[PDB]
Amino acid sequence: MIEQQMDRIVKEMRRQLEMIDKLTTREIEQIELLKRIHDNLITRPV
Amino acid sequence: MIEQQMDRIVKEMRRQLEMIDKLTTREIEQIELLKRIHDNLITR
Amino acid sequence: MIEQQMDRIVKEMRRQLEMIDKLTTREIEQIELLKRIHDNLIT
Amino acid sequence: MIEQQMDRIVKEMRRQLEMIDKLTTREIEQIELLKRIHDNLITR
Amino acid sequence: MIEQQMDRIVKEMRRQLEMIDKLTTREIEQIELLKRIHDNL
Repeated sequence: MIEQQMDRIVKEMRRQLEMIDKLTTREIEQIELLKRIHDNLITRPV
Repeated sequence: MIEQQMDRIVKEMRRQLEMIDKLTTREIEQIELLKRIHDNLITR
Repeated sequence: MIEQQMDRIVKEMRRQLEMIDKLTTREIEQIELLKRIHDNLIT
Repeated sequence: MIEQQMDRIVKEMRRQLEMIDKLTTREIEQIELLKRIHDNLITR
Repeated sequence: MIEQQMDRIVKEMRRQLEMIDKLTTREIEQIELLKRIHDNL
């Protein structure tokens, strides 16, 4: 059929996409962390 | 058939690239935080 | 309209790719401030 | 053969994933280096 | 240009394989600019 190779690749791009997805969750976590670090430098003026 | 399959590809190419606009948004959030932290460093 | 459906793919592989550029364009800004942030090693 | 070029696409695609994997591995290392640093400043 | 639109496509997969590859060399600069900050405690 050659849709034989079309189906393997779909599946692929959705993997690529779900990794990106999860990678994004690691980008946002880094914010909650950068924010809690930009704030600790404020309370502790030293 | 083959044509039908290529669209899924197109939608997956848009739902992917779509995902990246979103990610580049976080990247910009971090950079502003970084700068906010650096200025709060010049002082102490 | 199949060879033509690819003409959109090429349009978008190039669109996406031009967006993965900005994400990279930004990655460097972060890596820059971190350099300035580093320096106040003794201050 | 055109069916054959496709194997170049699937391959090059797995060359993407095999990497987007390496990259996400780059990203977590940052989260752990930040969760740890925070906890450093947390004790002053 | 089916078979010819084939390579133009495979091409962008190698040039896009470069963007991610580099975008990665930068991500590594961040992490060692961060460990070069964590241990700094």
